[PDB]
Amino acid sequence: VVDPFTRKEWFDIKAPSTFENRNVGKTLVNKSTGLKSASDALKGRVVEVCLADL
RNA sequence: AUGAUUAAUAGGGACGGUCGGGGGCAUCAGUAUUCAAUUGUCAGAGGUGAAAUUCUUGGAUUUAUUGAAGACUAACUACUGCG
Repeated sequence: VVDPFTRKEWFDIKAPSTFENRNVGKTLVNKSTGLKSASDALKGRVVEVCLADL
């Protein structure tokens, strides 16, 4: 009764300059609300990507 | 002729370069195991020849991040080694 998919943004993942393809992909985060931010729910994530893609 | 038999493909001991998973463990680890904290998601997850006992909005199972305890040291591993 909530449909939680149409309340999220999309953020573009960026790789360091040591690699050449610096666009990895996109991810979803919830909205920022009262004493609940989107950044602190985002600052811990680890992305696994093949080095052949970078 | 002044006086000691060889130097055992017997044994012991010295020496030389090695060899080995041989003999307490100090930690250095380990894509894993029930557990703990946080995160996303929505209905089942186990388990079996079929099932049931069990756990499931207190969100199970799955997913991510970070931890803490826990034979051996998987694969390498063999008609191979050491005692």
